[PDB]
Amino acid sequence: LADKVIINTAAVENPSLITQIAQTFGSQAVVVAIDAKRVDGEFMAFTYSGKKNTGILLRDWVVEVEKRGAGEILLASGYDTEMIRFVRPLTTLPIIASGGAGKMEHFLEAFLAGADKVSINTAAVENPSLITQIAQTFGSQAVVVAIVAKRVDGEFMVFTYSGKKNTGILLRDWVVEVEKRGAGEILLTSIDRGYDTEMIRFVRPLTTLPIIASGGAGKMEHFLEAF
Repeated sequence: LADKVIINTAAVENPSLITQIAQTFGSQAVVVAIDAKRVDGEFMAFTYSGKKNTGILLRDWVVEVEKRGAGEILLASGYDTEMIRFVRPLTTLPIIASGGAGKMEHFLEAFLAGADKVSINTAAVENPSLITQIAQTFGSQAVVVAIVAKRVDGEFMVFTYSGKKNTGILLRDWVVEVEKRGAGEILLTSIDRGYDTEMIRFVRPLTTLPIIASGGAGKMEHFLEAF
């Protein structure tokens, strides 16, 4: 099923959650998403979609999650290259820079700063060639494509712009498409009411790429339906 899961808030309110997944499915199955923003000169970790200050330094949290056994880090703030440069020597784990960029000149800055992968979505659908550009420039493994899907008229449809726009593109075709383009991994998110396991079971046979399940589970109970 899913090869990896991402987590954020649930990891902050219980760091032992990271250890539990990692001891159960391997460290490589744990992706910790970290939202950060400068507060009083230093980078602080933020939870709940960046609305609540954790009171934890980005420096401390990055180090904490690795010792907890995290596999890689999804970092977010044309890229906050200063923050990426800050995080880079603090950990040896793979760093995925959360996108928003839609040009190669911005992608180059992320990898230059220290990122191992980038995560694209909306930019990928309107410009599928971007995937091939990053994959030929930095390798297939450096390209992570985030897909936000939802049930529409009995078919899984792809949604963009933070899940607000219906692209009219089928999830089946887009998954097949992105791997043709040269994507390395897929980050799957459902806008449908935990874990949409039906969607994951749908996407799974359609690709041999690693699938990263986006959730909101707070317990080991729900994190297992993903795998």
